[PDB]
Amino acid sequence: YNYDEVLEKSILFYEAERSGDLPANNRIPYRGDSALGDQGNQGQDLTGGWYDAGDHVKFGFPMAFATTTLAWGILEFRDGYEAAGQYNLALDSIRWTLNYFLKAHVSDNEFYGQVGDANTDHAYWGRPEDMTMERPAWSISPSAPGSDLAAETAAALAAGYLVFRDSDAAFANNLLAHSRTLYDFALNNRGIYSQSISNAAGFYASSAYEDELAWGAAWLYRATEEQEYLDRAYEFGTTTNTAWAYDWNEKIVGYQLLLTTSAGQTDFLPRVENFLRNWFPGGSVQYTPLGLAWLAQWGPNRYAANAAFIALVSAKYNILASESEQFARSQIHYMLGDAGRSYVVGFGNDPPQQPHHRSSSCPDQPAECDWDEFNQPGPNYQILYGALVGGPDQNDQFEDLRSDYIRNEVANDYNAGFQGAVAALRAIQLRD
Ligand SMILES: [Ca+2]
Ligand SMILES: [Mg+2]
Ligand code: NA
Repeated sequence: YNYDEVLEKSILFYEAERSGDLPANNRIPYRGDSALGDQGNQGQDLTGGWYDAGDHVKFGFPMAFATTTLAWGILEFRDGYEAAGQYNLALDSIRWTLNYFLKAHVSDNEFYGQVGDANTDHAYWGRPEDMTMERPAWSISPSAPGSDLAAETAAALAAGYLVFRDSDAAFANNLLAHSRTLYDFALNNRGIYSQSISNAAGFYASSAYEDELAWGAAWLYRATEEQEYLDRAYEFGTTTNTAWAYDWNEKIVGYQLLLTTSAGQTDFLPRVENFLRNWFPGGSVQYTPLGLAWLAQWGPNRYAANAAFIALVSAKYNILASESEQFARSQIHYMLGDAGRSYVVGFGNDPPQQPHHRSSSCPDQPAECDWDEFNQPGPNYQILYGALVGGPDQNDQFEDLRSDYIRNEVANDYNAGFQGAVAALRAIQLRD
């Protein structure tokens, strides 16, 4: 497989998800300015960010986690991005959301975590450029805590500091300053963000915030090397529990691996190895007949690509390296087409033609776009290059229907581990 092309197109997927005032060098011809009125309750500019999935909600929690995971991959697999000619583009990709998080952090202890009412937004089918419904904005604050959202955003900002400090120190230092402030806010104003922003509970409900507190502390320790953050990571982290998955809700194996590798903390390595072995063949995750590690019906490709990412970071630091690389490659290659068709839109053999995605479902301007474009039986008019779809059922079956909001879903977090894993595989081609 051409990993250079996969990385190029994955980054184009994120570019097709951009909200706001698009740059002059916009590479997605069917996308234009949209949601230029997104703003806080005192008129604070909230334009930008990524639309989460095939909708037009800006969901802060997965948006931040996708950014942390993308930044981690850029840090560890820079050589793969560079060999692919995609490193500057990858930095530009996450600069978009990092700038959004800076806007959303309107004061020390207030952070906007959602723009768009998901119920109103999902009732609409059409271009984001054509939206006319009200787009409410909700924040977390001392009266409305969200330790999970605040600490995940602090993690993304600290990871972003590390990514950018060697090319744009003014930007990087601003990210780190806000990381510190948001993490203090997360620690000192405790609660679940999707209880405080109740519109989020139907879509990205957080089950617990302690793992985010450990994760944000681990990233801030990598960024600052200040002992107080390593202490926070041990305080809220576990050495005794193994993660079920790595995803936008569960940070456990993420911070365990980060602390093992970047911080040299041996106490967490047994749980990293438990996670890896659970996902490897012979472990505790069922494999489809054709070889996809299949955790659940909701975004199996996302779960498997996330585990592949964790495995490839592990391999880089000589943690079960040979088995990790072989497992990770098997999962990414399933998604690139090993089972007979690609699960990456616009890539490879017989890629999915009907991603559950509004803007790519619309014909070129000035044609009409409404629920007719949801229902129509043919391919989406625009090719959503790079999007990893949710994936097949447990028997490798996939109908490629836009109405299949489970299997044909696309999302920011679906591509986040995937993209870093592809960059890791490209880097291994350099090593070998
Ligand atoms: Ca959590
Ligand atoms: Mg077109
Ligand atoms: Na403009």
